[PDB]
Amino acid sequence: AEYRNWSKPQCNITGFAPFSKDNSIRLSAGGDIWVTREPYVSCDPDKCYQFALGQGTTLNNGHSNDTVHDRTPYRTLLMNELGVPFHLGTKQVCIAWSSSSCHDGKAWLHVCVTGDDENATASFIYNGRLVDSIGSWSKKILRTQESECVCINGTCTVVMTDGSASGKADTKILFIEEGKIVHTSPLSGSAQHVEECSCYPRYPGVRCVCRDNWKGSNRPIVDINVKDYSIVSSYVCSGLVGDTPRKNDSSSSSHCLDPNNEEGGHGVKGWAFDDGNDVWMGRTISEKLRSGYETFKVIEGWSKPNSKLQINRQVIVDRGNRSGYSGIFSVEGKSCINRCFYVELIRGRKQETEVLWTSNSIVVFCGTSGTYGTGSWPDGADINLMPI
Amino acid sequence: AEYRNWSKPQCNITGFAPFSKDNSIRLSAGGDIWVTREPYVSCDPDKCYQFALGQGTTLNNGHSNDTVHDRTPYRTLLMNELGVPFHLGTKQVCIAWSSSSCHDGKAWLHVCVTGDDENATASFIYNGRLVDSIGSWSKKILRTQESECVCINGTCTVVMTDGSASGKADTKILFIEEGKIVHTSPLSGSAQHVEECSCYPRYPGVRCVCRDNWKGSNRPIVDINVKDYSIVSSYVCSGLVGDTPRKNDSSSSSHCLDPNNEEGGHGVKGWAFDDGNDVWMGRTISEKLRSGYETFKVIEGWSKPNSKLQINRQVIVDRGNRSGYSGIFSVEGKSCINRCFYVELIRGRKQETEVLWTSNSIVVFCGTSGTYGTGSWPDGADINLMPI
Amino acid sequence: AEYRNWSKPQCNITGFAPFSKDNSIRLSAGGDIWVTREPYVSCDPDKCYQFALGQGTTLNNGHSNDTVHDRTPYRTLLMNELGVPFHLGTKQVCIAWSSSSCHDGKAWLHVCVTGDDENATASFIYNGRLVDSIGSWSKKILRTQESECVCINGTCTVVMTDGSASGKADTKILFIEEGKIVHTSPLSGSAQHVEECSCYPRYPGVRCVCRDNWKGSNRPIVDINVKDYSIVSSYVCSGLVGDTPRKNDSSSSSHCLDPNNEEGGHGVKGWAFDDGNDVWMGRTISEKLRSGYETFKVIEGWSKPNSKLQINRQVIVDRGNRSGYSGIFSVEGKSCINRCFYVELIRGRKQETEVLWTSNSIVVFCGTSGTYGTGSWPDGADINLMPI
Amino acid sequence: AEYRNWSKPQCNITGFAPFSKDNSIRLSAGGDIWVTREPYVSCDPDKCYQFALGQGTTLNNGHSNDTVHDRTPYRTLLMNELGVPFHLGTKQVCIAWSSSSCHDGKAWLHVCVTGDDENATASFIYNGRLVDSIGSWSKKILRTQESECVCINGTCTVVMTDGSASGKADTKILFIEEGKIVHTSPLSGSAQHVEECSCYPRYPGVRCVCRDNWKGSNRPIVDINVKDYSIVSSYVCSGLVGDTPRKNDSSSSSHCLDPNNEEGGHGVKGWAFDDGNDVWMGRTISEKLRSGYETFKVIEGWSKPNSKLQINRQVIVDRGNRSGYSGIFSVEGKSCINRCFYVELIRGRKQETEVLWTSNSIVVFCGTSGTYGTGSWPDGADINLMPI
Ligand SMILES: *[C@@H]1O[C@H](CO)[C@@H](O[C@@H]2O[C@H](CO)[C@@H](O[C@@H]3O[C@H](CO[C@H]4O[C@H](CO)[C@@H](O)[C@H](O[C@H]5O[C@H](CO)[C@@H](O)[C@H](O)[C@@H]5O)[C@@H]4O)[C@@H](O)[C@H](O[C@H]4O[C@H](CO)[C@@H](O)[C@H](O)[C@@H]4O[C@H]4O[C@H](CO)[C@@H](O)[C@H](O)[C@@H]4O)[C@@H]3O)[C@H](O)[C@H]2NC(C)=O)[C@H](O)[C@H]1NC(C)=O
Ligand SMILES: *[C@@H]1O[C@H](CO)[C@@H](O[C@@H]2O[C@H](CO)[C@@H](O[C@@H]3O[C@H](CO[C@H]4O[C@H](CO)[C@@H](O)[C@H](O[C@H]5O[C@H](CO)[C@@H](O)[C@H](O)[C@@H]5O)[C@@H]4O)[C@@H](O)[C@H](O[C@H]4O[C@H](CO)[C@@H](O)[C@H](O)[C@@H]4O[C@H]4O[C@H](CO)[C@@H](O)[C@H](O)[C@@H]4O)[C@@H]3O)[C@H](O)[C@H]2NC(C)=O)[C@H](O)[C@H]1NC(C)=O
Ligand SMILES: *[C@@H]1O[C@H](CO)[C@@H](O[C@@H]2O[C@H](CO)[C@@H](O[C@@H]3O[C@H](CO[C@H]4O[C@H](CO)[C@@H](O)[C@H](O[C@H]5O[C@H](CO)[C@@H](O)[C@H](O)[C@@H]5O)[C@@H]4O)[C@@H](O)[C@H](O[C@H]4O[C@H](CO)[C@@H](O)[C@H](O)[C@@H]4O[C@H]4O[C@H](CO)[C@@H](O)[C@H](O)[C@@H]4O)[C@@H]3O)[C@H](O)[C@H]2NC(C)=O)[C@H](O)[C@H]1NC(C)=O
Ligand SMILES: *[C@@H]1O[C@H](CO)[C@@H](O[C@@H]2O[C@H](CO)[C@@H](O[C@@H]3O[C@H](CO[C@H]4O[C@H](CO)[C@@H](O)[C@H](O[C@H]5O[C@H](CO)[C@@H](O)[C@H](O)[C@@H]5O)[C@@H]4O)[C@@H](O)[C@H](O[C@H]4O[C@H](CO)[C@@H](O)[C@H](O)[C@@H]4O[C@H]4O[C@H](CO)[C@@H](O)[C@H](O)[C@@H]4O)[C@@H]3O)[C@H](O)[C@H]2NC(C)=O)[C@H](O)[C@H]1NC(C)=O
Ligand SMILES: *[C@@H]1O[C@H](CO)[C@@H](O[C@@H]2O[C@H](CO)[C@@H](O)[C@H](O)[C@@H]2O)[C@H](O)[C@H]1NC(C)=O
Ligand SMILES: *[C@@H]1O[C@H](CO)[C@@H](O[C@@H]2O[C@H](CO)[C@@H](O)[C@H](O)[C@@H]2O)[C@H](O)[C@H]1NC(C)=O
Ligand SMILES: *[C@@H]1O[C@H](CO)[C@@H](O[C@@H]2O[C@H](CO)[C@@H](O)[C@H](O)[C@@H]2O)[C@H](O)[C@H]1NC(C)=O
Ligand SMILES: *[C@@H]1O[C@H](CO)[C@@H](O[C@@H]2O[C@H](CO)[C@@H](O)[C@H](O)[C@@H]2O)[C@H](O)[C@H]1NC(C)=O
Ligand SMILES: [Ca+2]
Ligand SMILES: [Ca+2]
Ligand SMILES: [Ca+2]
Ligand SMILES: [Ca+2]
Repeated sequence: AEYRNWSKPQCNITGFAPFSKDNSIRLSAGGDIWVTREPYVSCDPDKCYQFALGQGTTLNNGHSNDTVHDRTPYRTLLMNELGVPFHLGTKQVCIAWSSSSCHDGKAWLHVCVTGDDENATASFIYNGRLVDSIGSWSKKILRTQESECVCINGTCTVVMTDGSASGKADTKILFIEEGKIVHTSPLSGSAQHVEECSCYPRYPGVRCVCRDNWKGSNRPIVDINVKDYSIVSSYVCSGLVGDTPRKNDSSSSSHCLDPNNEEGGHGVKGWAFDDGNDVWMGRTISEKLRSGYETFKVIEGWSKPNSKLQINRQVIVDRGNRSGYSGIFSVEGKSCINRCFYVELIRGRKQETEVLWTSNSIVVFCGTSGTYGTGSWPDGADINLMPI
Repeated sequence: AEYRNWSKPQCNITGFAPFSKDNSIRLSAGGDIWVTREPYVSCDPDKCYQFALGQGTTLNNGHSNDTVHDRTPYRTLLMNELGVPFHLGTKQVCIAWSSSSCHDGKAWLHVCVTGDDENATASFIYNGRLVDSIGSWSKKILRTQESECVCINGTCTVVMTDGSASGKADTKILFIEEGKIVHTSPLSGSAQHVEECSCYPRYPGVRCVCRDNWKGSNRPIVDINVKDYSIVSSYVCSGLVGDTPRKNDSSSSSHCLDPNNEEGGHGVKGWAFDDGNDVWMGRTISEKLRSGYETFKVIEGWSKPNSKLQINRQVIVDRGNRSGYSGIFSVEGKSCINRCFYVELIRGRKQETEVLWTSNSIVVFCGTSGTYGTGSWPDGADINLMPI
Repeated sequence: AEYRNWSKPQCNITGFAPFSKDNSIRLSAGGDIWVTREPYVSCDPDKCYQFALGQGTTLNNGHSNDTVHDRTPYRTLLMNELGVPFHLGTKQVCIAWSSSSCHDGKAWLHVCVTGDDENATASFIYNGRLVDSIGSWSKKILRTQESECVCINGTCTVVMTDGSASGKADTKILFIEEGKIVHTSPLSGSAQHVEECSCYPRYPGVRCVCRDNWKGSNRPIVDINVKDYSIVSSYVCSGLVGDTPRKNDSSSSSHCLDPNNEEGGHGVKGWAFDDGNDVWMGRTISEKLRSGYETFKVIEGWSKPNSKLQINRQVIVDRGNRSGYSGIFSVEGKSCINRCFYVELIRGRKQETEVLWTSNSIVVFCGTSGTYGTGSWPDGADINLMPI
Repeated sequence: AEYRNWSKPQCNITGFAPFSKDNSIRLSAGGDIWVTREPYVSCDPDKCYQFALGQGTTLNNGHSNDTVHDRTPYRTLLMNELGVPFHLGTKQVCIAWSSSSCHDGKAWLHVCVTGDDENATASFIYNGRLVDSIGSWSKKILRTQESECVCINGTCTVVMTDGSASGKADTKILFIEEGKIVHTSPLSGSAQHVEECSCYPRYPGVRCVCRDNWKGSNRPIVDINVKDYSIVSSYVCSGLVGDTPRKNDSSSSSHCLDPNNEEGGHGVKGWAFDDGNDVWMGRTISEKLRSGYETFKVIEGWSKPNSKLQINRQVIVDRGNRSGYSGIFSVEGKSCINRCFYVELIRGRKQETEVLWTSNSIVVFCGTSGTYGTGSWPDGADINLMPI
């Protein structure tokens, strides 16, 4: 095995094609299936895996009551091959209420954060063993991407935040070689608040599109140089903005440099990626709620401030159905690197009160250079058929 | 690993011997087992796998109600080693309400169709990654074989249809190398309607026996040249015809060129293969319903129009028990290529109303050059012991 | 990989030590576990597997009612690593109501008999594919060992019977190379009725100890030459006889040549093996019922007619608990070939009427050259805690 | 593969970071999960496995009643990858009510003790086969570590005891090469009673920290030379003592040579390891009960009699929650050998009478040279939501 360098060009993208769906909530009504949230996908050089943060319980289980909360000592990172729902044979890779994972071409890295909110521990596990750890630097919920990290030539990078979710916080970018932290760089640039970054290789470095939970409904961008550890940051130029909540399409804006101060408080994890001067992006269809999911290309939406010229829209989840977090992962083909994304389909409390639990399923799409049609691929469980 | 060429001769066939059975409906009454339909079998160079289209639910689950329908956004292609019933650890390989899979000697190809009836997407997944996609060309339920595709020297071929199920439709043959579509040829020849082809390697090309849903109770044949992409087609010569519904044995006929216009509307997926001038074929024992299953050789039934001289009959499922789709797969031996087949054993609605679900189990037989006896290997579940 | 030749000497044996137990009936009261009977063990060069004939159902399942019967079209051969109980992820290797399996050093052979009692089919599956088949030669329940076959230099041998279970029958020894039957020899010698042979490599050939269901409570021996296909047979010399039913120890006898005509009708599968002039053997502790299980060495019990001088007794299952079939398997060590055995622990009907099903668990011991103590390792389920 | 020698230095330790948690009791309320006790962890050169002694039953099962007892013929050693809870697909490696396992770099050794209390058998299984056995030498519950053994250059060592749990007993150290016992040495030195040793490689030999069940609340140390088979022993010097029960911190003492005679009767399995003149150790937070779990370093606590100067305390399980046995395992990194530990989190009877069963989950931490925060990671099941 050799280290990945991701040195091939990005594949041509005309949109996205269906790749995977796990139906886990429908299965949970007739099977012992983990309660999860914050899923993601990452692939080793041969095959893809799904990940999520368990809640230390199956769904048809009294312990699924009041699983809406994000952080408990029972959450662990689950990992199975993609399309295998999280069943009782699934491996719990580490103790985690926040995580990121990625394969460097030779082995898996996992970054797993657990413990007290004011004094958490992040463990760094590589090739099946603990190699490093850090404690919280700001004593305010050390936390990370909830999607794949990215490794180039054996140096893996991951973005972490510690501090307020509604004010200035302290974000840092770690550089990790065979599980050992070799450098830590502070965030720099124009991004004012960065959470839950969705990162991808853009040789020779790494590019991330994140969540501003404070003043922006436009998404931050963080670029990472893995050779000299420098960082720059700004916001996606597109005037069709990617966060939820957000204003309507006519009222929304971005001009690349600053948070837009438009319904900027709160947010949802999401993604975007550049294609020349254009941007491909996903977002919820609702502007207020995590309902529906659409993708499209904004023409000149990477380079031109406030462009709203979209094309190539696809509905992934219709507006009548629940969505959730979403994130990017990248897959090496014969001659190019493709971009794919997952959508978390959240079910249960607080929004659906017929049940006491909160969980999710996933759906997953990959870039295509071919053609495609239309559809909608929601979670599909009937809340009234579920165990309470 | 090397590409398969399937260049060995067909094995000698004196009939068929038992190979596998999964008992999945009996197990579903005391276990969490997927609801399926449209199963098939395909082998990599070492071992065989069973496949089927899940319904996004287990059987003992409220979501198994009204699983008679063919297309939903929750159907996914399931894949396990042959003889492992579809349990909660089974991988959902792709999103699909129509599919075909095959191994080229180096990796698996999956062709997976999902989305809206009038604007579906087919994804082409090879070696664990999405490589290509197409949209519907006729806006009328793009669909494929529901059994294994066939690859020679790294070029895999698969037959797809789009258009009416009871009128002229548009069938195309795709040629796919490492997941990338390199050519598409239209159907040509005397076959007038082609669905759900059962294809096999017949070096140097591929031969298929299919379902005419419009005017024939005789089965179409499609031959595919993988070098120059040419296509020819006609109908199985045997006057003992392979579709259901069909007329009785004295009234039925075929003369090789045209659909017989004998109870030709509707049909069932099935198979046949040539053995010199003779044909080996399966069919339901009932002429009207998907009940029982028999195989036999028709002497000169490949070459002589309307031959009805059978020999070497075997009952696979007695006339009192349900059958379903059936299809061929091929397995390389030391010196010859063998032909095998599966039978889908459908249980539940609409025919059996004691339950609300529709599902299936499988039984599987392989060609033999040896000897054998008699038996009957039906699904075996007692409908009155099942969850509703 | 190379073919096994089993050319090392037999290990020194001072008795037997515990090796495995699956607890499957206790687990069946809180888990979805197959209903089985006729288990056995066989090892590839690295690790051991347990096998059994399923009944097409789990235990907590309405289909477990009236699973006392030996032959149905739903029975399949199950195979898992040894110590993994038969759960819903277990592979059903073939359709079988009688079977034998063995690994030749390169791949697995399975011999699987199914179909009608008067016209069964045996399939021969090697390296994952069907290679050969035969039909019944006497039209009276073609059947085989229910324990491992044995392969030397790529030639595997298996003993099969067809004909009366209470009169002269037709036994044959098949010689199978990479799944293909290359020769069939009739039984020859002084054994008058041979069923369910427990065979082991005794380089340069194979030795079997079997069940006489007609006139002997002493067990037949069949010796097989794999080079020239010749066969000889007789009966274990020990006057402590191995079958059940049998007379008491003072009344029982054997003089090596003939069935003893002592409670000879009926029987149970079992085993013995030679150690110089001595014999190591197992048997039920009860003389009438399949209750308890003991092993011991009879001094000069291989060579001296009617020797009853035992030593080195061990209780494996106390007399108060149920046993069942038992059989031998052999395991290659660094410098010697060891002998091991399993015991089927049968629970349920007809003897235990609190439940409607019949099933079993297993316990497994291996020869030792070391020391050991005493114990009893019965099934352990409480019949009153079981699903009906 | 090569034999492990463990010749690298011990890693620098600043404390411990979270590594794994299985949540098995919470899962048992909605899933078929084994009833266990006496767990441990051991790693092959690539990945870690969890082990425990099953009780021959799942938890939601009538057979889980009265599983408080330590020894039955149904207990077997379970083994899965670390973080996979013990589910129905888990392999039962051997019959055992006491065990130890370890990987020599090429294959696994298991030491498995079962049978009658007064005449037990220990089986020695290596690379999947039984290689050796011994019987009890003192006829009083032959027993072993309940945590990993240690192998250097192909010689594995394991500590065993036979005799009184409250008086002088006979402890022996066995040296085992590819499963064969090559030497047995008696305990020698100042340790007066030794049970349940937690051993680790300390090149060129092995060091163990154990449980004195008779007169010490300070833990014994046993050092083993694997070249010449010599043994020495004494007690951990730290005046902060590691057993439970124990006196309070001001009253407790140790002076390295003798059991302290301070609440010395009874005990719990636990661990400690040297770091220069300092000692890292775990213990329950309660002095009387198996409640809470803490680690810390005692400065000069390896070399200076009765040192009580602690630093670097961490709570692993808060004082309000149950703990249990604990033990060490060692993991090879790129340049150093790390020390890790597990804690058994016992639930059920006798202490918790709402249920009839006794079982456990695990939590696992590894040494770090980095930084970390605070937390508490208890079992987390609600006893009132459990099956009885
Ligand atoms: C079968 O499946 C296929 C594949 O999924 C579907 O095709 C997709 O259809 C969607 C929806 O129409 C297309 O996305 C939309 O693209 C619009 C921009 O393209 C049009 O305008 C440009 C500029 O004039 C033209 O160049 C284009 O022409 C070319 O493409 C068409 C096919 O679309 C060919 O027919 C032509 O020959 C040309 O080659 C197009 O005419 C874009 O405006 C649109 O976004 C608006 O609409 C969506 C709802 O659809 C809103 O959510 C969104 O907010 C936008 O609305 C704002 O903007 C409009 C316009 O200014 C205002 O009117 C609104 O008020 C609001 O301000 C969306 O992105 C997609 O490109 C196309 N894919 C491909 C590969 O062709 C088939 O439709 C489907 N068939 C069925 C029956 O299911
Ligand atoms: C144990 O298992 C074995 C293996 O499964 C069974 O053997 C199989 O038996 C079936 C059923 O008999 C055989 O298939 C049938 O083959 C018929 C053609 O062969 C006969 O005719 C030709 C031409 O005269 C002869 O050459 C043959 O002779 C040779 O073979 C036999 C053994 O069969 C030997 O004994 C001889 O020495 C020769 O070597 C045969 O005599 C074929 O007609 C038949 O199909 C009709 O019948 C089936 C029902 O069985 C109908 O479904 C079907 O529609 C056909 O009926 C139409 O045609 C007939 C005849 O014209 C009309 O009368 C009807 O009205 C209707 O128009 C079927 O294909 C099979 O070949 C054979 N397998 C082998 C390898 O031998 C054993 O029977 C079984 N024993 C038991 C007790 O279970
Ligand atoms: C801890 O575990 C160990 C290991 O499992 C147990 O040791 C085993 O114990 C059994 C039962 O005693 C032994 O098997 C029996 O062997 C009897 C033959 O050996 C004795 O006689 C010969 C000939 O005189 C002597 O050479 C032997 O002496 C040597 O061995 C002993 C140890 O046993 C040493 O102490 C000596 O120093 C010598 O080295 C023995 O004295 C054999 O007769 C016996 O079979 C009869 O009894 C069983 C019930 O146990 C019946 O089921 C069976 O039918 C036989 O009974 C018939 O025969 C007798 C005698 O003629 C008649 O009296 C009866 O009426 C009837 O006709 C059995 O095979 C086994 O060898 C031994 N294993 C080893 C390795 O030592 C320990 O006992 C156990 N301790 C506890 C407390 O649990
Ligand atoms: C976020 O997480 C981190 C990491 O887990 C937490 O930091 C850990 O905190 C614990 C608890 O304080 C530390 O362990 C304790 O260490 C005590 C010894 O160190 C102090 O004394 C020595 C000698 O004077 C000084 O050198 C030290 O100074 C250095 O370290 C501190 C940080 O701790 C820096 O701030 C300094 O600049 C220096 O670099 C320390 O001052 C040790 O006494 C203590 O053990 C007593 O207390 C525990 C309860 O905490 C009792 O269970 C135990 O029995 C001991 O109590 C006996 O002894 C004391 C003192 O004699 C008596 O008063 C008692 O009555 C009784 O006799 C414990 O081992 C740990 O070292 C530290 N880890 C690291 C890496 O820093 C943060 O606190 C946490 N923050 C939050 C808010 O959650
Ligand atoms: C769902 O989980 C809730 C949060 O844990 C449980 O509420 C707790 O209940 C106890 C008892 O009233 C309180 O002491 C504690 O303050 C907390 O609110 C709740 O009981 C549990 N069950 C249901 C059905 O809601
Ligand atoms: C089985 O599934 C049916 C098809 O989904 C359910 O019918 C639906 O029921 C709702 C309520 O009456 C309708 O609004 C909808 O039109 C559709 O017919 C059916 O309820 C469900 N259950 C049963 C027991 O049949
Ligand atoms: C257990 O299985 C029996 C054997 O299949 C069932 O008996 C059958 O029952 C039907 C109905 O009376 C008969 O027509 C048939 O002859 C056969 O005896 C039996 O019902 C089933 N259940 C129980 C509880 O015994
Ligand atoms: C839990 O398991 C106990 C120990 O096995 C059972 O007690 C046994 O019960 C039988 C019947 O009274 C006695 O003969 C035997 O002496 C022993 O005490 C107990 O019944 C079982 N169930 C419960 C609910 O405790
Ligand atoms: Ca925001
Ligand atoms: Ca038709
Ligand atoms: Ca007999
Ligand atoms: Ca003590």
